[PDB]
Amino acid sequence: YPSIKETMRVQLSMEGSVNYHAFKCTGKGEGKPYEGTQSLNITITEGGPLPFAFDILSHAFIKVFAKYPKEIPDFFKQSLPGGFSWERVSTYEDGGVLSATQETSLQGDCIICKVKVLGTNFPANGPVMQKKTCGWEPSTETVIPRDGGLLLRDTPALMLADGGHLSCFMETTYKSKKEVKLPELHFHHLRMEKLNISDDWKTVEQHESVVASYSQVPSKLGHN
Amino acid sequence: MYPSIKETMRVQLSMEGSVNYHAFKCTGKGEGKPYEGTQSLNITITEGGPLPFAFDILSHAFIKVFAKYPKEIPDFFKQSLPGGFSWERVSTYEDGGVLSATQETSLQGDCIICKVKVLGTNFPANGPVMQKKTCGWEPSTETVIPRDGGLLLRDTPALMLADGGHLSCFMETTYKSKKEVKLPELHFHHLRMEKLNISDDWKTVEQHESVVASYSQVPSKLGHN
Amino acid sequence: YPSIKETMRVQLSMEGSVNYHAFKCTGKGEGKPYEGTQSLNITITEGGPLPFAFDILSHAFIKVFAKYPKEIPDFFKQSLPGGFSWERVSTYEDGGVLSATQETSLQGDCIICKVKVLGTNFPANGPVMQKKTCGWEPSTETVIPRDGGLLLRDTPALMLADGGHLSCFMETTYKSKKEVKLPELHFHHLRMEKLNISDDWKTVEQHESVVASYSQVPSKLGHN
Amino acid sequence: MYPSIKETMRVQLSMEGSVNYHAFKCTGKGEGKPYEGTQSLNITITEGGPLPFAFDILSHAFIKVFAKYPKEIPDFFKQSLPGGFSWERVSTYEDGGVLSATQETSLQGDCIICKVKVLGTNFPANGPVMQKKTCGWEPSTETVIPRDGGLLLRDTPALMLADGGHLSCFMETTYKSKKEVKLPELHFHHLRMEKLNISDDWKTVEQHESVVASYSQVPSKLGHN
Repeated sequence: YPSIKETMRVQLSMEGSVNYHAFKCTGKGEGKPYEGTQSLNITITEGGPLPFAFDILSHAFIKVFAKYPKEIPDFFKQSLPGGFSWERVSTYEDGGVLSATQETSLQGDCIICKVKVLGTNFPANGPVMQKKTCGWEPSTETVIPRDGGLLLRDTPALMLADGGHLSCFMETTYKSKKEVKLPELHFHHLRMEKLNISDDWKTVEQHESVVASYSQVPSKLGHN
Repeated sequence: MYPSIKETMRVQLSMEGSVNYHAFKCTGKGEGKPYEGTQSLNITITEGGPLPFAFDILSHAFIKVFAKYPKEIPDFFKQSLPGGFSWERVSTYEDGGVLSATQETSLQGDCIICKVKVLGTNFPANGPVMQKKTCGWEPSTETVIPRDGGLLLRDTPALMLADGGHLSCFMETTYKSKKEVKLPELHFHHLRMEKLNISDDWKTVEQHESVVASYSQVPSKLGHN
Repeated sequence: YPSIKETMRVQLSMEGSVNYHAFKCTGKGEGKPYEGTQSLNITITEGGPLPFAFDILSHAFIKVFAKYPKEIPDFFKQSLPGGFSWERVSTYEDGGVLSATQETSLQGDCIICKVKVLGTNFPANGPVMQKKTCGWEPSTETVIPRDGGLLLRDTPALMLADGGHLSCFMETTYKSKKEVKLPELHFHHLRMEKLNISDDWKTVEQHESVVASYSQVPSKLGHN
Repeated sequence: MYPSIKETMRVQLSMEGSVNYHAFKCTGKGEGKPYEGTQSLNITITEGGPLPFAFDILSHAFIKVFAKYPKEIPDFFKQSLPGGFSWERVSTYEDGGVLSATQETSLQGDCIICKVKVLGTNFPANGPVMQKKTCGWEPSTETVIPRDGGLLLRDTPALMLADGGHLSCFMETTYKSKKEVKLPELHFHHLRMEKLNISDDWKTVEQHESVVASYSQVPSKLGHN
């Protein structure tokens, strides 16, 4: 795809608040867009050590890094040169709601990301606010074409310190500055993991691998 | 090995309920391959005449015994079949509709008997469901989560519309076995449920389904499944 | 309104299931439709001891009994002779969902109610399934006119044994068999209370008072 | 009858945020009678030109200090003003849209200062909010619930539409006080919030609100409030 090299650089900035607590973050990283892998070194610049689980911000911290087959239009690689944006509502089973908005642009080999986050109504004595989470499980997101843009839906499961799971629903919208050849309905298979965390809980390395594809299960109706 | 579950198993199903003020009954006669993960069901609407709502909203309610499971992942449904198990579900549509369901699964001979109860409300009067503007479900992936000696299954299936778009719903399904069973770790079901035939008289519909259970095939840096 | 006396009788039948548990209930009672008051003696006829709190069934156990002012059309009293029906989704903050459908008809002075209920996804160790509820608080429901029928919305709070509250969102639809005159948007002010429970826990007396009204806070735009 | 709360108070407000990709900023100057439960706010959109979405979805975010409280019900908001308090809200619209908000309230002299932050997403691009076909909010009743040292307020307000119908949303708002405050028992807020004057350029909006707090009007047979 035009102006997308085998290895790309990432610059990220994030600001916002969760349950009365304001914070700011920055990200330095790289990855292989065609191989579908990426890494991000995240420093928390404002708001000290977070009083809530860092995990609830992980989804917000670039679908450019996604392995796409020849047969399926890659919305994200097409949209990058002209720029694109995404917005998300993440609704947790115990009451928490995390809203996010993001702008993505390209300057040379640098993918610059600007994120705004707003979270409210997280149970004060729940796993998120008490920092009793242990990273997300792998998941698969449904990519739905909707009027010029995309709508992505997922039900990711967050691992808990007690050995259980906290689930949330995700609804993500995508809008491109330029007009792009839309894909048919398909899936993203994700695995997002925290590799390293600094002692003071300020610096955290996050990795992600993404494979895009149609369903693996055969059709009786000749459908994808 | 599962002694009572053969290569081919037969299905006897009964459904009763109502959607948007309209009561109905359905019966199902089917067969499947539990280890291949394939099944077929011949559905006849016995009461409530021709349905005033899209049949597609009943399809998920019409048996996870027919799922291809790998050796390394415990099969809850095959383990639970002899003793009997039940499932319950809330399906929440993006435009207001909510469909509730409860089901009991038991085994008599090689016949898997299913008793389903359905209750749907608040579907918009001029929406695609109540105007029958739906064109079957897309394939989907369901997340299988162990909880409290049972299972919690979560999905975001997409329903194809006559206009060429999609109507999405959220599904949350609970599972309870009568006997204590060995619970699997978190994993996935990859599904494709298709109507092979819809009779012209609105009385009969053949429905097929293939299911594959698996962990994520995307590599882990933490050595996680 | 025709065929509606000062005092009317009630006959009710309920069937359904909550969290895998099938049950049946019957109701015998009376009330004053214009005074907006009613009493119902509920006997649990099938399903032995209920494993869930009886409180979650209380809303499903007759809007005919509502004190209506002259300036607001009474949908329920208009619809009663010809018959009307209602359907409801009650979504609890901790995951439980109770679905209901009901038919209302008149035979003489006897209001006949046929209810079916389907409840799922209630947390196994939550206050509902552990029966740690203590009746509902009073509430106020918003009556919204919508295409020949009604949509009613409420956010009722259920009192808990611990002293806190468990809240749910209610969305109730109404359809009349004969076309009636729809009101403008207004409110119901409700108080539904259990007055008595039998020693064998099979019989419970439930009382309800309802007052319909526009908002009592003054308008600057001359709006109701 | 409350410390630091005069019969008339002034309001200084700042708002910044975004709805459906569109960023904006707003300032507000106003006044009201706290004990009478009435207030007015003169709002100017300083950044983001004329909003491409309905102004109505911001109205709730634009001060519960202005609420008529009876003697027997503890006034959380008047108690919490001198030390300062904060609130946060999720507003979920029936057609998909979600508006998240956070706010900080403090007092300097007779000036109630408000810092608001808004984030709205997933509103239907062709829905009444994004196409600006709303006609102000109906009056409503909010449920005040005491919950762990603070408050939980729940509401289902109805937004009037241009076609003559309604668009409803669910409101869940939390309140946290800086200082420890005497909590009330469960009760209700009866609100009416109206736009009085709007400029032709859609930059300046005058908003008025009246609030009456009370227990339920309906008699009890159990002797409860």
